[PDB]
Amino acid sequence: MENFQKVEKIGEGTYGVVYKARNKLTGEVVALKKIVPSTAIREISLLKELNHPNIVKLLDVIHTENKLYLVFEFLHQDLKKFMDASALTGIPLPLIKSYLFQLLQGLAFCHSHRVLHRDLKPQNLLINTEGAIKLADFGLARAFVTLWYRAPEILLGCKYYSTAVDIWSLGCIFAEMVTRRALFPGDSEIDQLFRIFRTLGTPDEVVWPGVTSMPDYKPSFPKWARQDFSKVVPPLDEDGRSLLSQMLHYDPNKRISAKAALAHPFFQDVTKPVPHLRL
Ligand SMILES: O=C(Cc1ccc(N2CCCCC2)cc1)Nc1n[nH]c2ccc(N3CCCS3(=O)=O)cc12
Repeated sequence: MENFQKVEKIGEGTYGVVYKARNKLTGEVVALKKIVPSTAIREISLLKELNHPNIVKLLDVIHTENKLYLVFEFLHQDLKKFMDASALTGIPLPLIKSYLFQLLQGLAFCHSHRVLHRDLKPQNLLINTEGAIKLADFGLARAFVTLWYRAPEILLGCKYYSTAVDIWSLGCIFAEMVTRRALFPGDSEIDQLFRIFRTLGTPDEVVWPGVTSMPDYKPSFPKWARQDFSKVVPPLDEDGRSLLSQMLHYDPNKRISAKAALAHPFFQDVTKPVPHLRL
């Protein structure tokens, strides 16, 4: 741990502070997350094995007196900062498609290994000058503030939710890159749920079998009609809107999986363009 030279504070992470640091020994530049229950220890040691080009590599795990340090590979920018930077112009479709395709490959890999992210958002999707995008903070939820990307089943109190929650979050992120505005900017759990309801329609037994039996479901929920989908992400083409609606299906079991999503016609002409970053 004294092998590290804090270069600067990247930002307030979800589990602690994250610093950009230099390994005094190897000289390598990394991201330091200053986060303990032995259960967490075995859980994150398992994440060390979860290696994929679209998953931010966890280089090491350092435990020392209640202090838990996670060393990750460092990327210079996150998707949230990139979106704001191209908010006036907009991220070209080719790049949006490339990014969505890569994240899906990443999710497909994690999910095949029964690992869920559970809290996907623009701030934990990291990019580099090479046109690569990666998932950061994967598996950390299982081990141990925004509700905008939270799947409805979680909001309705489902305690044993599946890999579909990541597909839903990614669907919200996909829509956000296209429109340049968060899809469902909830500022409370009920406001988050109702914003979803107002756009996709209040779910019922017809479209989501068993929904009315969910823990926090209330028969008193207002009944909103589903809105035309062409008003949600204009001017995305039909392939895109088709893929998005399948990523946002209410019923977690009907929601398209990452693997299947990779076969959707929308990615028929997928390429790997590079973004222009001002580091
Ligand atoms: O963030 C970044 C980009 C970045 C780089 C510099 C600043 N700076 C530096 C100081 C000057 C202002 C801009 C702010 C953000 N890179 C990461 N590489 N590896 C990571 C591992 C975890 C995290 N996380 C941080 C919190 C959530 S997380 O996914 O665990 C980030 C990176």
